[PDB]
Amino acid sequence: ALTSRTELDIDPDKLRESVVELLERHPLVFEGTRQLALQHRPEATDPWYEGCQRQSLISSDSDFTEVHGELRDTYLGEVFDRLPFKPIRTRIMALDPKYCYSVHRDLTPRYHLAVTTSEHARFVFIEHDKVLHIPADGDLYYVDTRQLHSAFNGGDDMRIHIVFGTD
Amino acid sequence: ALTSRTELDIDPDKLRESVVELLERHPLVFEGTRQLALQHRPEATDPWYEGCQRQSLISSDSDFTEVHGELRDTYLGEVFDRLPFKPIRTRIMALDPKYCYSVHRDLTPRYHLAVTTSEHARFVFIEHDKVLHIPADGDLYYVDTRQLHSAFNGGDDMRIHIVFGTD
Amino acid sequence: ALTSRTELDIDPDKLRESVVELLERHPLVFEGTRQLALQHRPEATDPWYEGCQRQSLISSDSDFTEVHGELRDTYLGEVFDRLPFKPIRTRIMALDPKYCYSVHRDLTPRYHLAVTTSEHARFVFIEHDKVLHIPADGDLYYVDTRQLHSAFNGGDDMRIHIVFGTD
Amino acid sequence: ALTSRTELDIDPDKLRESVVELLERHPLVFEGTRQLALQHRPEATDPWYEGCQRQSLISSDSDFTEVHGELRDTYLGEVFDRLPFKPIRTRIMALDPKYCYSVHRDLTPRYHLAVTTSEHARFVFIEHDKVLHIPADGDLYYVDTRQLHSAFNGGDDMRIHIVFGTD
Ligand SMILES: N[C@H](C(=O)O)[C@@H](O)CNCC(=O)O
Ligand SMILES: N[C@H](C(=O)O)[C@@H](O)CNCC(=O)O
Ligand SMILES: [Fe+3]
Ligand SMILES: [Fe+3]
Ligand SMILES: [Fe+3]
Ligand SMILES: [Fe+3]
Ligand SMILES: [Fe+3]
Ligand SMILES: [Fe+3]
Ligand SMILES: [Fe+3]
Repeated sequence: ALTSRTELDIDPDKLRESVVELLERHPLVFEGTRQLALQHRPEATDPWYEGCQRQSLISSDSDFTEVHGELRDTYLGEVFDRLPFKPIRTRIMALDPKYCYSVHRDLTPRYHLAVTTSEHARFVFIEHDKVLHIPADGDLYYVDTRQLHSAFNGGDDMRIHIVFGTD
Repeated sequence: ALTSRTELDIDPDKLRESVVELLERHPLVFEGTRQLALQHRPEATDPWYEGCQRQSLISSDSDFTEVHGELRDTYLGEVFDRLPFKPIRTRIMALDPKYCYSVHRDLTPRYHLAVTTSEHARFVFIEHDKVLHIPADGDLYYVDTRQLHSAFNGGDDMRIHIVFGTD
Repeated sequence: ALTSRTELDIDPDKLRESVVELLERHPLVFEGTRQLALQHRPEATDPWYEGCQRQSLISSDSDFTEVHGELRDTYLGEVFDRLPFKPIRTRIMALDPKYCYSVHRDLTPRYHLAVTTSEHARFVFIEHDKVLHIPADGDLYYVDTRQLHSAFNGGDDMRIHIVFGTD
Repeated sequence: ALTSRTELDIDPDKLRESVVELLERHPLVFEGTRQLALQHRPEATDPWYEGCQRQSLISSDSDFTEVHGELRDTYLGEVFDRLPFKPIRTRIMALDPKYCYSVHRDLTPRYHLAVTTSEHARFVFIEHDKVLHIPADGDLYYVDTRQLHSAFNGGDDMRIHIVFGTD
């Protein structure tokens, strides 16, 4: 299936406030898809950004295993507590307003927790001819981005997701 | 009808060439969706751009009936001649690379002729759950943009369309 | 070693309040060592007490795997989140005032988190000739109760521990 | 000295027998630590129990100098005779099964003669980190209960000692 839902019963309003407060202390980097690493490699010197990556030469997600300690008593830490799997290279992934991806396939699927979104933010699966929206409802959505797809955000606000790798 | 094609026997490469020449002496305006009016109101004093103004300034597309004189002797001239309907408020509409717009409805459907495009440029119809690609094949694609839709260009070049209105 | 410490940085005061409030809704059973099960077997009909056990005929801990759902947004749930292992048959184990055990050996060691205690509550290792006190400091203490031992509580208040099995 | 033994050639079984007979006509009082005074103050009107009163009522153990008359012709009589010191405030002190008392200090050290006991009955010295067992072997065990200590009986029977004070 392109998408599947895992109920976490996270409170989206408390989740949002927690993410917003974290970003004031650790701001997103890049443009287009702005990022913040939530997991770092052991003894990381740059724990908040090393995991962030855009370039075409993809790296391996295996070493990005440690959830930042300062998440431990935030509501955002509670999201990690309820996951049904061991996440890797978890990142905040925020699509800029009026921004979209090339039509392409990723090497690995990922789980998405939408923190902030709108009706203007969608995944477009080209061969499946399916348009998909991830609601900020506190639940976890597996999205098979190995399928030929793009994503776009036609809104004026950033579309903020938390994106988890697995294994 | 949601979309339809009218074979119309236009040479994509001549078109692209005439479009590119026209724009060197009449540049697109705006960011995101860049525009140029190909028709004006009778007696307009800004005929190349009045028709590009935002909707809140334009009562009716029907007022822009006059194809610029200096198109008479160009390949665009015969484009206008081949049309099976009468055109109004025709514009060049270019989507910037990595750009998309909100999910919305237009007042009237539109006829699209793609000048330059790529596999990363699509229309999305939200309630119909259809993804559409308009190829630069010299034919005329009707798009019922009254339906809830967005368009996006995930490529690195602008996606240049000529967009015709009608009754 | 008889004992070893794992820092959880749990706040003992918040831990205590949380345990006290839970016990008003789900009271301890038995006398001497009063108990409450914090993990139940899948689809348990008696989730709060089935795991509690005293009789000489010990049972296996393997099926008691599910932390009660209503712990999920208590501070007590945070204790389970920070554990460095998968606990089984976790119980609140409260020694009554003026109460002590026979001198004996258990089949398996356990981890102890002291919630409420005093200087009057000790483990006595008979062959090691060691007297040991588990402080209510928010950390986790492995105690090798396979060693010949007793425990006693000479205070006037209950000595409340959370006791985790492992694997 | 923390503990010492004085061989004293007393028959454990006769002792147990004389103790058990004495108690059928002079029962222990209290719960937890059950007691009977073997010595009284000269002219006491409650000679079997005045010496069992709590500390806040007893100025000095030295006042209870008189071994009850009716012990003269019993095996307990010769017990008193074998003593290498002069006894005062001698009592039978029995720990209830599964009972212990607080960790504390007594005013004066004491001489213990175990009548009935088990491997589940011990003294614990907290700062010295020693566990002591007093066997019912007919010998006299000095215990410096001025040291921070508790005692406990993890068995199913009472632990009966005879406890002698001295100067
Ligand atoms: N990791 C990127 C993303 O999910 O945002 C990648 O898969 C796609 N980048 C597409 C582009 O360069 O338009
Ligand atoms: N599970 C019991 C406990 O840890 O409390 C057991 O190991 C000992 N029971 C001793 C007794 O019956 O005194
Ligand atoms: Fe991608
Ligand atoms: Fe479809
Ligand atoms: Fe539109
Ligand atoms: Fe948590
Ligand atoms: Fe035990
Ligand atoms: Fe020792
Ligand atoms: Fe004492």
